[PDB]
Amino acid sequence: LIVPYNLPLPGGVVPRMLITILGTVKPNANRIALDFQRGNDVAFHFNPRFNENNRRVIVCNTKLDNNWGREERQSVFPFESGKPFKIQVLVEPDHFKVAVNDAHLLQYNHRVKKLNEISKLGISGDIDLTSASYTMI
Ligand SMILES: OC[C@H]1O[C@@H](S[C@@H]2O[C@H](CO)[C@H](O)[C@H](n3cc(-c4cccc(F)c4)nn3)[C@H]2O)[C@H](O)[C@@H](n2cc(-c3cccc(F)c3)nn2)[C@H]1O
Ligand SMILES: [Cl-]
Repeated sequence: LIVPYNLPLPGGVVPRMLITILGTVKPNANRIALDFQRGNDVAFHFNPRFNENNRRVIVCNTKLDNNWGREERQSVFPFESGKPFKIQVLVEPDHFKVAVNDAHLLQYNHRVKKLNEISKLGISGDIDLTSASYTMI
């Protein structure tokens, strides 16, 4: 698939929706981003950074009216340059639950509460994208 990739989420997200993204991190990758969008707002930005001041960190945030909010940072970093990955995002009633390569990684509490209006997922960054799909569990 071509990156950046936009995956429509028809009728928005709902609890029990599972989104699965398969791809490979490019060699010498700098960043990856998943952006769950509510119009111009970003309800959930998931942003692995491979070199922020020589550290590897995952930054999560929300953008409202073009302003970023308080960052939530995770030091556990399961991505590896050059290697294949699987990201699974499970929508639960009160948070997005993210697993990478079948291991739980983090939860992100819903800041944008109109879940039905979060109707696009943007996938960008330094990856080769193999598949992006959803199902109900
Ligand atoms: O919040 C999420 C956003 O972050 C800013 S960078 C942000 O800039 C701020 C200044 O305005 C702060 O410096 C902030 N910061 C650092 C620290 C800190 C704390 C401790 C140590 C340490 F070093 C650093 N605390 N706060 C930065 O994270 C990115 O541009 C933005 N973004 C990313 C992308 C994007 C576009 C395309 C692909 C892609 F993967 C991402 N498109 N917009 C998005 O990811
Ligand atoms: Cl809202």
